[PDB]
Amino acid sequence: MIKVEIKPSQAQFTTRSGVSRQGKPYSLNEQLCYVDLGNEHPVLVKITLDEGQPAYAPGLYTVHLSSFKVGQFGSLMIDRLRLVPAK
Amino acid sequence: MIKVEIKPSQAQFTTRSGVSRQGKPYSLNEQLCYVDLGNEHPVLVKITLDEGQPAYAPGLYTVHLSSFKVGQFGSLMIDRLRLVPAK
Repeated sequence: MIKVEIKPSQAQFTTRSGVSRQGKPYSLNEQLCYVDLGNEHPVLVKITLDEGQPAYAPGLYTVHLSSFKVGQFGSLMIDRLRLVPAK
Repeated sequence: MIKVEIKPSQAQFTTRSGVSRQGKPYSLNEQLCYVDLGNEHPVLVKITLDEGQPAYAPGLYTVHLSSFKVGQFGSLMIDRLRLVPAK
């Protein structure tokens, strides 16, 4: 399980000039999180916040492969890891 | 959990000219697997086989973030998903 802890100062997203894929500049809500990812310590990594979605509240987390996909290279590849609280 | 089923015809790796990262051609053992990844159906994806490691035997599987890492872009990123049997 790709655990992670959204610090208390990382419970709110912010609107920053985002870019889908070099097509157009989108102002989406971005957030942060701390994924140990097996690194023993928490790693403050960024995260996307759906429009209207509540920033990853303060709590434990576990990435979600719902964002992972199979590329034509025959190898899984995250397209936008969907973070979720750890149960 | 990134589930997956290593078909019965995908329980053995093969030695194919591999390339670490554009540095040198390595002949490692590669294998295959079927990760539904939430796609309802199984997706035959490729996989690497450590030298001396037994190809992903025939059984259920779940990728492993032990291969995932945090890039300097502030976003998790698989470096070489370590597949494992699903328990």
